[PDB]
Amino acid sequence: EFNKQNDVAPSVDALIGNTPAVYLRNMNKTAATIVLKLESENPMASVKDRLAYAIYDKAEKEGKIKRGKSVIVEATSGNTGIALALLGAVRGYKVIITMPDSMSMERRSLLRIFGAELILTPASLGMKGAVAMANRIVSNNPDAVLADQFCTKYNAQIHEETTGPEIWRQTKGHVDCFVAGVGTGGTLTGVARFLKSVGCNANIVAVEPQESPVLSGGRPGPHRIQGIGAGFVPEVLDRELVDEIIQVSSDKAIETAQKLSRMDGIFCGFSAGANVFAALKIAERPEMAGKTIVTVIPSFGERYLSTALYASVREEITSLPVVPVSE
Amino acid sequence: QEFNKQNDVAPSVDALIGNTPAVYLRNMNKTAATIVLKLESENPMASVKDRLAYAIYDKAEKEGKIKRGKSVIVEATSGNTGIALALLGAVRGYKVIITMPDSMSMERRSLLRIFGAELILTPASLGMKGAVAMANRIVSNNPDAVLADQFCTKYNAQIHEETTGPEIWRQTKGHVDCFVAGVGTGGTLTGVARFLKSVGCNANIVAVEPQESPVLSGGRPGPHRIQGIGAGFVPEVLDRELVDEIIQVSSDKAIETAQKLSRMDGIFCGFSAGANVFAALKIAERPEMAGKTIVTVIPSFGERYLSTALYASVREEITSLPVVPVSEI
Ligand SMILES: *Cc1c(COP(=O)(O)O)cnc(C)c1O
Ligand SMILES: *Cc1c(COP(=O)(O)O)cnc(C)c1O
Ligand SMILES: [Cl-]
Repeated sequence: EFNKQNDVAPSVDALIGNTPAVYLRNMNKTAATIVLKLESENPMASVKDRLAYAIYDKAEKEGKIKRGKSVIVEATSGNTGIALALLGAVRGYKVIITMPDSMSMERRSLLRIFGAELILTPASLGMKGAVAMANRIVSNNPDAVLADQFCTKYNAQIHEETTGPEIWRQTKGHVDCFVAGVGTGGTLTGVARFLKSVGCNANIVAVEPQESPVLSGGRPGPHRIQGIGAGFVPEVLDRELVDEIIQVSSDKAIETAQKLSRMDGIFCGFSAGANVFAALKIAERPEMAGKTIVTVIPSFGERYLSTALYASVREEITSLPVVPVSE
Repeated sequence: QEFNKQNDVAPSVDALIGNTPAVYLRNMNKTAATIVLKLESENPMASVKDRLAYAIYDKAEKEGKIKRGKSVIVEATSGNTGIALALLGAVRGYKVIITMPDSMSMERRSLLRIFGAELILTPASLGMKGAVAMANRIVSNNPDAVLADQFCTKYNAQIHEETTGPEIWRQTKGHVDCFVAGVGTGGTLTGVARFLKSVGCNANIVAVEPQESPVLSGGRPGPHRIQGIGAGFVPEVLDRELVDEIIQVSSDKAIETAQKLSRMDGIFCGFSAGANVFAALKIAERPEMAGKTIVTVIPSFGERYLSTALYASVREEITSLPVVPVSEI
């Protein structure tokens, strides 16, 4: 009996989740239906808003942190720190985020606009170095807690309680396959568990980068698909629930993102491109005719505008004429 | 089963426009008034203008004034109206041409091209008067071109009287003592106002303009930093007879307010939201507004304004920053 279109929210943390879903319209010329769950429509434009919500809300409820006193600490060069910052501002906690020096001014402003404290580590050390400084500050201060996004039990829990039930209602009980990229793995896992709760046997599909195919027989590498494919198996990912793995090149991911905008009005990030690519691969399978596939759009595209994802679109806008003496 | 975003699957992105959330302003409000913020920032391309694009396309199609694949939508705009018109072009299968001056950033031109809009750069020297003239030129050359016409169109206020107004009425359960909003085209103000008079609500209707360009108060058009409002003239769309009062807000008071909205309430938004909230808070201090409900609009999400004046001060802090030394393991 909280409805965002019908009611006034008490505060912005109440606007987390209950995200829309949209049929994939033009790009789908298969006989499968594809539902896109738009996590991009969360308040700070990331699925990670659900995770920050869970950490703060569940830690508070298990007496494990308190307003004014607690200090939330994380090493994150992505959206999790934005979301932690956001909920810090709303709920009255000091937040410290640790990240490599290579991060853009846009991604550091996003933290500091919410009052978070930054502490930067040298680029060559990367994320192992940030992880390092995070643990250092956490055990030095009696008031610090590490969020612990990759190992926390709050991660899959929140998706089993929110994202799952929502998709189930939104599709009215028709989900024949659920496809999602694995970052922390909480989205895939949390949703899968919900579907097993209600006796739905939808095929569960993980999506990984080709340039880092860790959930298969493959070694960690670099890839440009921000938010998924972290170079290991997360503790949070329940592997037994996963029926199938689909690898996507960065290139097939960027193509797909760019078409999503041009063809369907769905402005999103790299991970979204991968997920939809995977969805559409699955939809072309002959046994999937008349079935429903659900995937996730995890982030809105605006954060990724000055990145490889829209490099080709930035080619075409320079290479354009001014005009001079016409009126 | 009218459309509910939380419980339904939209047929396409245009069906997700409108039905935006509302949130009470909590920490920044040191008054005895309640302040409701209508979050137009939560539209699909993150501004209020998505409602206007929807209206133009949807009403023009229904009056036979345009046809898919045939008709070409044209507008001169260096702001969010262009993004919305682009978006709906992509979704509904129309060609869009946007004219703007050459001074526009690669970020703001990407946002258009990503939807396959056509761009036409006019010279920065001539600014917007120059873009406006090109747009009219293209429209008179091409029998299938249509000017979106954001400042003059009947569609603009209509959509706010049919959607924005009714939504606010349901969300506030009929408690609206004042509606305050910045005037770009004037359609949000006017459309909501008309709706409130339709249901017999006599809320005080408040326009907000930039202090440095106080045209609705008889000052002269001037420069200001408050993207979205203060066009430098009175739009035909604006019904001034419905407006009870005008409040001016400095660019600087608009920036401070937007920065606090983030820091203090988690509401990440642009300059015009800053202005609106500031104005709402000025009204809320009035003694006669004690225990009354003031509604305003957050028109756009903040991420588009990250490399602008709005967050310049915050970008100071993050560039002059320590790394830490040889001191990890
Ligand atoms: C976190 C993240 C995901 C993956 O979701 P998990 O909860 O980690 O499975 C996908 N892409 C982006 C953009 C992310 O921010
Ligand atoms: C256009 C717009 C407004 C003004 O709304 P109107 O309905 O056009 O008066 C305010 N701020 C921003 C950012 C907008 O894009
Ligand atoms: Cl006053």
